[PDB]
Amino acid sequence: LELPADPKWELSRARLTLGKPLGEGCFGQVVMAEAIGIDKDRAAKPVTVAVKMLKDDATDKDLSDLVSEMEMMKMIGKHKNIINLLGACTQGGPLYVLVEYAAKGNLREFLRARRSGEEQLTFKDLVSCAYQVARGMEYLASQKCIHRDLAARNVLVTEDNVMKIADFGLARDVHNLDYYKKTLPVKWMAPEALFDRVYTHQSDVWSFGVLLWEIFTLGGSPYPGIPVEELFKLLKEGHRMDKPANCTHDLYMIMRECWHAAPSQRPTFKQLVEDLDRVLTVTS
Ligand SMILES: *CCC(=O)N1C[C@@H](n2nc(C#Cc3c(F)cc4c(ncn4C4CC4)c3F)c(C(N)=O)c2NC)C[C@@H]1COC
Repeated sequence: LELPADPKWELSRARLTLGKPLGEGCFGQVVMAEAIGIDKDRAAKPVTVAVKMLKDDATDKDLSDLVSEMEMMKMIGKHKNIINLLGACTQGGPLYVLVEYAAKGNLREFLRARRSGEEQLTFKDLVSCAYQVARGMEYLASQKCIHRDLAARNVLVTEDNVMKIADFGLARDVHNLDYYKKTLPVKWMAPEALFDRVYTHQSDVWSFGVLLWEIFTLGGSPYPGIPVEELFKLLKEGHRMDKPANCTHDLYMIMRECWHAAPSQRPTFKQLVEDLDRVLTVTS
């Protein structure tokens, strides 16, 4: 693979050992791996990382897309609540892009597994998740970045229970079809993004509202049972999801504010961080 080497990011292949594919879906693209020297404090320690790689039969677009996503992560910079770029192997072999490893999977599965048992999460723990996703989104918005698909599936949880937004630098095709027919992204989409293909940081705020509903339903499916045809009618008429059973009134007003039809009437991510911060303080 003929590519330029960015020395400050280049990792030696001797330091990387590839492991098992992560997740059953899209297998082979993302694998678990160990990288020695990633932690500046412990040079000898192998650090578990996630490695994105191309398929054996990949197109030149697939390669350019992966390089562009890596390059956009370099521009955006690092934040605790986003999946960060750790390095890359671009010379003398196949392209490997290293990102932070999230042991506890995506937020939806993390919540569904912790609906019952000892690992069951408290109200404060669920508010902490919302605050961390809002913090990471505030940073991405400040760096001129629009996620376009903010949902629990695209938020990964570390072994230390840190929330990290994933695939933010990823370029997504606006529409698979008017009705995608894959037979779900439309439930998280704002009305302007869904009907007019308009994406702003305020459309991500609508998606954050749907994500907040996921958090307090512990990984619940938004608008359950409602077909896509009926969903378009319901949103145009002003109908919104009901308050999750284990959710406070003040938090449901934050959700209800994210779902204003007028984008500017929704709060900014700076304001959502501030609203979720006050919810964490009041509990004492
Ligand atoms: C196709 C794999 C997939 O959808 N999975 C597997 C599981 N999972 N994926 C991730 C990840 C990641 C990752 C990536 F590989 C590359 C990437 C990311 N941001 C940007 N970059 C591009 C290269 C520059 C990114 F988040 C993880 C992690 N990281 O722990 C896991 N853990 C499990 C689940 C997910 C969904 O499966 C249905």
